[PDB]
Amino acid sequence: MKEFYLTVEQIGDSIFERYIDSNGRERTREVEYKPSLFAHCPESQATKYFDIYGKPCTRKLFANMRDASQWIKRMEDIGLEALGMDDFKLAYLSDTYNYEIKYDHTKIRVANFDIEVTSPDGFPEPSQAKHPIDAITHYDSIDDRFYVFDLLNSPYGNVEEWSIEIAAKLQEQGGDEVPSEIIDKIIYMPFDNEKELLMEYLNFWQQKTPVILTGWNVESFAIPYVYNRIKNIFGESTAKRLSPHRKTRVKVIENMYGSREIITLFGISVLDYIDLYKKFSFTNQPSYSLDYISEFELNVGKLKYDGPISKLRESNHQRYISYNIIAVYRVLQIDAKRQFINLSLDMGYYAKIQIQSVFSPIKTWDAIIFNSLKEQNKVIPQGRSHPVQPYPGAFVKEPIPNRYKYVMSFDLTSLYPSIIRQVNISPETIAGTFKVAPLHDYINAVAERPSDVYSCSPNGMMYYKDRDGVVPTEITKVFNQRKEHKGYMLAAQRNGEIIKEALHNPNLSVDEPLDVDYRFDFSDEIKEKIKKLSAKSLNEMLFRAQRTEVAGMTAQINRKALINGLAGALGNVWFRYYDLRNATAITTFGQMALQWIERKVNEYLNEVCGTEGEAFVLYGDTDSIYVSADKIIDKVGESKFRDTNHWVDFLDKFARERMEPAIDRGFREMCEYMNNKQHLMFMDREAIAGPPLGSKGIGGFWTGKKRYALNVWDMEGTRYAEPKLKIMGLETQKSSTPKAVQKALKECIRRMLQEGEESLQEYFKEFEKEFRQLNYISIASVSSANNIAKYDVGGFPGPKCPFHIRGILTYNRAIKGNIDAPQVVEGEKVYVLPLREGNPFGDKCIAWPSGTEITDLIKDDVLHWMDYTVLLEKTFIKPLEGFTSAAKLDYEKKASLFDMF
DNA sequence: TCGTGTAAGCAGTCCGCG
DNA sequence: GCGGACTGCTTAC
Ligand SMILES: Nc1ccn([C@H]2C[C@H](O)[C@@H](COP(=O)(O)OP(=O)(O)OP(=O)(O)O)O2)c(=O)n1
Ligand SMILES: [Ca+2]
Ligand SMILES: [Ca+2]
Ligand SMILES: [Ca+2]
Ligand SMILES: [Ca+2]
Ligand SMILES: [Ca+2]
Ligand SMILES: [Ca+2]
Repeated sequence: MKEFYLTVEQIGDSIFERYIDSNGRERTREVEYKPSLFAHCPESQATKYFDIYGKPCTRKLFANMRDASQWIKRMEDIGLEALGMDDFKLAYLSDTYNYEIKYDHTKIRVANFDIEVTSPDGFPEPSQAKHPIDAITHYDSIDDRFYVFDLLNSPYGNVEEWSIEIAAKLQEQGGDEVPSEIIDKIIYMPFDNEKELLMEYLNFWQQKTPVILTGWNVESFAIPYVYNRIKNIFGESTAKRLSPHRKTRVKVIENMYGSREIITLFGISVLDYIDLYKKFSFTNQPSYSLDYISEFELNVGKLKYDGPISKLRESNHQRYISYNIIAVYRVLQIDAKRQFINLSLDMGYYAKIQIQSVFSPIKTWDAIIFNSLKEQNKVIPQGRSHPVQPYPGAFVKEPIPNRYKYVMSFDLTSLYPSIIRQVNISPETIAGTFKVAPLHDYINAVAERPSDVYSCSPNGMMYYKDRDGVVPTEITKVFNQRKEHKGYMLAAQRNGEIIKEALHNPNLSVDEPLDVDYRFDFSDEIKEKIKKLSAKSLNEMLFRAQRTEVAGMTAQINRKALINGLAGALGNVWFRYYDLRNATAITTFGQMALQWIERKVNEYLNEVCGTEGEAFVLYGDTDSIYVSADKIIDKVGESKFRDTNHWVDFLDKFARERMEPAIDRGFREMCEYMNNKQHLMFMDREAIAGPPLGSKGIGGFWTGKKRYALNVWDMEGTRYAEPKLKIMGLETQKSSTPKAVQKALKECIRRMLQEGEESLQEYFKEFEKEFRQLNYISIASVSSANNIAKYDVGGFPGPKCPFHIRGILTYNRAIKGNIDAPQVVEGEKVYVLPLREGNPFGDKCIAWPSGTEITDLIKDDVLHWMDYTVLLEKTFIKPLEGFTSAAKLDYEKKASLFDMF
């Protein structure tokens, strides 16, 4: 097999590399890598190296990496560009793996771990590590085993061995319900003392050294705690055994309001799963506790125990250990679903970066572009300092707030990357500038043609057309990968709807789910077999189809994120190819494209309808248009349709056969006008929306920019078994909105769109009447909490104190003195509840850590003093009044003349 | 919230608005 | 009360 790296580090003048050799064995080597860098040279000097602008360069080979680094400094001192890859380990990887890396995940040691630390005096700070580590569960992907290290003797209590037999039993048998499928995979090791536990853990770590290290909050808690605890007990040298090269450093992570420390373990790639989740999941969660996320992702119940976690070991060590094991497994289960580790390996090896660098689109693209240019013996420019400057982005049309009955939407495929490719936008393809007219003049095609030679953006920039720039070439490669995976995702989605339809008529039989590839549209044969399957088999197939869809979603949306990240990186001062001319060339072209096609679509539909100046495009944002289809439906007449699916079919055909060709004609003209390299503005139908045929539903409504709701029957070729609400921006979509209020607002919207005014009024009256019964957590608001200290004046709110911060200050006074009480953590999320006038907390609201029950110290009083009236008005009535006033309907029945009977 | 970008919505504070 | 200037937070793209 072809070799591939696992990890790479620079340590002084050495590259330390862990890799899989040609025989599939893990090896480590130290290489005295001599880096090369470049300087511009005279044109008369014969060379094969050229910078991206075609200027000749001389290669400078250094005796060692420190010499190269010193030379860069002196070049700055002199005032001359020092060209080439200054991150020498990226250059090392490029030299050592000069081919497309094919990796074998089965050879990569992925470790998932979690620790427990009993602490009587509050949160055990990892930088202090003053409390014993009393449990470690460490899962190893190569062994496929859970290694459990259990401390039986501690200053906080001596306990008996954990019982695998009790662990396996149902919670209803007094067990812990450790999943049967991992029972045989547990290797349990009890310890008489913590020193023995940690010494054995390090020996184990040396034998089975993680390449990828993950878990939940491992970078911020588990790793620093273990490192510092071992340091405290044994000294620095022993703690450094966590690194295969015995090198670690404290890294200070800075943000806007403070800093925290992590431990860099040289020769390990730490991919904390909470951070993978935040980057790759495209969710914004009210809480990021593992309990909360596992419930959300896997629909598993809360890991239930009595009393505080600080007393759990002494009271129920059995459960303590089982829950530690289950915590490790839950991360594996989330990864089995989301496949973020797989994604990270894919992206990291593709770019030829340290795997942990996948968190950085700038580092990722720097490597991709460097490797690409190096293939042509081209030399990358030096990174420069730039002041942060604001620049313009997308256009968003102001919609007229209203109900909109029939709506068809259209959207440009991968807009910003498509613009980059169409226009040929790259650092080295800049050809010059032209004199810009106001954007309106290009939109309406009255401005002079920018260039008869070069490819243009309406920001004034011109680009070469003779050859593709490196940015277009590389972005195209990732776009093509993205497209493949999006294909699999949509197939799995369509396949899911086939199964949902079949579930209306399940067969009374005993059978098995079909062995199929859900990434491909079901054949006629498969569809026929599905129609004969039992509910049990169908439901298993639906689960599998949905899991396939999720895997496709992970693969495609994050490749989309990477390519859109390149467009954004052009506007980040730390990117090697930072250039606001290029960043604005993209965004300004986007503004033109949207408004150009709005005009073309309006012109086309006015022609087909025989009207003048009527606005068919009701809304657009960045690269999408929403088209009112009322007049198209009305031209055949609602009475002529057999059912909802009939008019959906009709609009689908109208969009594909009439509107899309008109749109493509419109964009081809725009391409010619801007003299672009290649026509890549591909705008296809997205949504078909409307009320159910014969209903009083309103179909859709807009309240403002980025705030709308649609009842969708077909989305990108997926014909739903049941209509799906597409709600954007409204409170149903916001993590700050209480959970039960999201639910209620969604049902209000469903009724508005599908059933009409009377249905909405019936539901509102009931919710208003019953909502006080809802669990307090379900009706609490949520907010991130920054700058708590700034607004804290002797425990009380200072000037301009935000509402949620005031709630935290109230909480802090109420728990003052109690060392065990859960503390609000700066930068994390809180639940927030309003308090009634005259409450014992002395203020109008209280806040506590999100994803948790409020401490029993104050729970009863919070419940007693909760202001239900304010809660309802603020979170429910106010947003609903917004929806209904926009939609021109009433959530309460108005008086009429009939009331007199 | 260490980690690519801008546009733009709503909650809430402070305080004007005769 | 509502609305502007401002901060804070959270979406859509
Ligand atoms: N997180 C995001 C989302 C969007 N955009 C920009 C780049 C996109 O190209 C454009 C339009 O956003 P879309 O959500 O419609 O995404 P794309 O057009 O890129 O992809 P798709 O093919 O799925 O429509 O907005 C961005 O910079 N960052
Ligand atoms: Ca725990
Ligand atoms: Ca798009
Ligand atoms: Ca599309
Ligand atoms: Ca059937
Ligand atoms: Ca879009
Ligand atoms: Ca206001």
